Amino acid sequence: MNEAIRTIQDHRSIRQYTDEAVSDEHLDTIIQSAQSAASSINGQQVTIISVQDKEKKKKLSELAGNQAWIDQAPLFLIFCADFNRAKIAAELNDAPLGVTDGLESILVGATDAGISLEAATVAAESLGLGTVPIGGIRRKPLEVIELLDLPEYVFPVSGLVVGHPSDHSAKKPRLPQAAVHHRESYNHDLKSLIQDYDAEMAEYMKKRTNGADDRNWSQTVSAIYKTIYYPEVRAMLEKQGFKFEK
Amino acid sequence: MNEAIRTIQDHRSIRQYTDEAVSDEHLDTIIQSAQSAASSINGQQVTIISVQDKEKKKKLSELAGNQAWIDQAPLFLIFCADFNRAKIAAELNDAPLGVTDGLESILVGATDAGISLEAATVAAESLGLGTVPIGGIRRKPLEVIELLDLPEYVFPVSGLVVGHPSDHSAKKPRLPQAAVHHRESYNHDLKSLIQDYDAEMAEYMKKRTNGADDRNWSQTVSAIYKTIYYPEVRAMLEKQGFKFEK
Ligand SMILES: Cc1cc2nc3c(=O)[nH]c(=O)nc-3n(C[C@H](O)[C@H](O)[C@H](O)COP(=O)(O)O)c2cc1C
Ligand SMILES: Cc1cc2nc3c(=O)[nH]c(=O)nc-3n(C[C@H](O)[C@H](O)[C@H](O)COP(=O)(O)O)c2cc1C
Repeated sequence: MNEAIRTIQDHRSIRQYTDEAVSDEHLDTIIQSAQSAASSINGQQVTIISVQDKEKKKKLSELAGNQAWIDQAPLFLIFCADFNRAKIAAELNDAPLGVTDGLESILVGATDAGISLEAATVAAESLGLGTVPIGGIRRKPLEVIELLDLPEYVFPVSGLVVGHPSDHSAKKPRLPQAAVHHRESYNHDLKSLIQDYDAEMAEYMKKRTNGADDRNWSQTVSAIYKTIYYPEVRAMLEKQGFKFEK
Repeated sequence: MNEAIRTIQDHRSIRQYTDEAVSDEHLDTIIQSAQSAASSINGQQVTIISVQDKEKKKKLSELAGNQAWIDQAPLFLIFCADFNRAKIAAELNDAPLGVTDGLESILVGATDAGISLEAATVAAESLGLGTVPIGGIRRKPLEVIELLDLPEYVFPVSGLVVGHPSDHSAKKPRLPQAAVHHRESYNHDLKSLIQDYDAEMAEYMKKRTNGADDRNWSQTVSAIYKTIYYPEVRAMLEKQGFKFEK
């Protein structure tokens, strides 16, 4: 398998970091690789905010749910869906901005930010660094907008903790190929596959905690998806000037 | 510096393919790399449908807006935001599925699908193959759901055209670093950067068409984003059991 494939295949997210600062040469490579990725209609609907200042990064850590790894790492990247450039583009050509009144602008912005994050991940991890995305930036997103001074048509999607690792960690097992990859049409027989994966996941958790926790995949997923954990999501989009087509 | 960064740095979407079929060994590597990528709460909210049958793949091409490259390439991947596994997980633990009644489930599903599309992009491109994501899967989404037999809590995000290229094409220039990468806080002075970017994009389009087309970046973006081009987006999510918190 190629160095590119071995960077993706050997993926492990880390929460343990060193005092070692991320150099500007490393950051520029992470931003250039993220920009190099594909974007819907070459509109490049992703804005990246680099937070290195401890005080600001501490506020971001608390607003994401007091995650120790955010304040631990020297650099915290923030992937925002950006339609402000599309607004400047429309103003330059005396045209209105219609897309932001539909749910498509939300789907375009979120999908593009996921593409940019993964490119930033594969670039950073190939350099020897450790990454962990922070989807928790949508916990208190109105406070995130105020902090990062986000204008109209810009919304925070996910964060990304970039730093030098202190621990190698362990690869979390993934769902069986047959459960994720469906040939030609959708495969509805997935219950047995989820049951077999839960058995493998309970054994993984057991070996990870030294027989302290028996948490399977279905257990830990259903506990958080039991409710609407992030209520301020619609309030965040409606504040930035995004509307929907009922 | 390394093979992973090199694969991303020289990226280009391929729209001209050969009759050469994508092997099972290549497909399995692309799928395994996509699964190897990070997912919000390890929920793995991405489902991948492999379309290799010419007749089905032709229907998907015509629904995406007569995109020739879809019927030309031997494989047409389709990344779907999946909460049906989360529904099976909740049923196995006698728990309700609350997340789907909020906009967070839409943001999680779209961001995670973008990640999995990017992990497949770097894997396929490093193997020598050519790719082109299809955002056109959202043109007639209700027909896509019928075709792929997409159940409740499952929605099409973006397709991916994988095949053996017949031409190298060219790298599309990206926005100036200062316009996409903002240090500490958001930079509101982007108009001048877009204007300079339009001059460099008009020159790019002149050299690629041999002085036939003068299309700049802002003009291309203004025209499409002038309106809500995909109206069946909210009509797709709601049909698939997704609600919004008002
Ligand atoms: C969009 C997104 C959001 C995430 N948010 C968080 C988060 O708030 N906190 C955290 O510690 N990990 C977060 N993660 C990391 C996941 O928990 C992790 O990727 C998953 O458990 C898979 O494990 P692995 O990446 O270590 O192989 C997130 C991942 C993604 C892709
Ligand atoms: C989510 C997404 C959707 C896209 N949808 C389409 C599409 O419907 N048709 C198409 O030909 N290209 C589509 N593309 C490809 C873009 O036009 C292309 O990535 C962009 O012009 C940047 O150029 P490059 O990837 O060749 O460097 C899409 C890309 C992404 C990331």
